[PDB]
Amino acid sequence: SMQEEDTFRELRIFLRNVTHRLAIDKRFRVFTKPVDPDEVPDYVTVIKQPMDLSSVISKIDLHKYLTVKDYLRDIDLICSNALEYNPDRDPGDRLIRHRACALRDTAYAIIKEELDEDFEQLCEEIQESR
Ligand SMILES: Cc1ccc(NC(=O)CN2C(=O)NC(C)(C)C2=O)cc1S(=O)(=O)N1CCCCCC1
Repeated sequence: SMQEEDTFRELRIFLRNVTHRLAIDKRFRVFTKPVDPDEVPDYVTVIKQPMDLSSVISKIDLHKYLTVKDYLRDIDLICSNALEYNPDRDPGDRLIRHRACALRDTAYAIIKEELDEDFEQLCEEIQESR
């Protein structure tokens, strides 16, 4: 229905706004673009599902997220990919992990404050009905 189309359009507007706020935070610059293979050739071999905030924007626009839970799975993937690829004790790796954990915690904290639980529940029920 048009009511259901209006629900998913509101979801995409909400998700673009959250993603924009993460993408403009200087701490998260490293997560804004896919890994350049000419800089990091072994990335695509080690990380089986690359994810970055530009890819999340592309996926919103392709109507790939029908719930905030599905969006948060891709934020969680950005974080787990960073922890997996940069596991060492050296400060370079520790800084990336701290930023990855901050990106995840920030996304979760925005959604906790700004997502209506009944809006998420409606999305989940339209999703389950398809
Ligand atoms: C999880 C994750 C998502 C996206 C990126 N993207 C980049 O690193 C992009 N990029 C380049 O390819 N070159 C420069 C350094 C110019 C740049 O900004 C990276 C990650 S990551 O955290 O897994 N990670 C970044 C730390 C260093 C190793 C590469 C992968």
